[PDB]
Amino acid sequence: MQYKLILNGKTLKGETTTEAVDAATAEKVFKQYANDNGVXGEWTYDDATKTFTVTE
Repeated sequence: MQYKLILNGKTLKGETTTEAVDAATAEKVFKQYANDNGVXGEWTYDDATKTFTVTE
């Protein structure tokens, strides 16, 4: 359903959400968006809060 992405990058701080019924799909969306926004970073999965966190 609603997945969260937390972007904690040295030049990019922010958060966004996506409608995905699969964690891999949500990861794909977040990974694409992050990568296109110049973020590689350390990826952690906070599954309890349905959140992918990028620490750059």
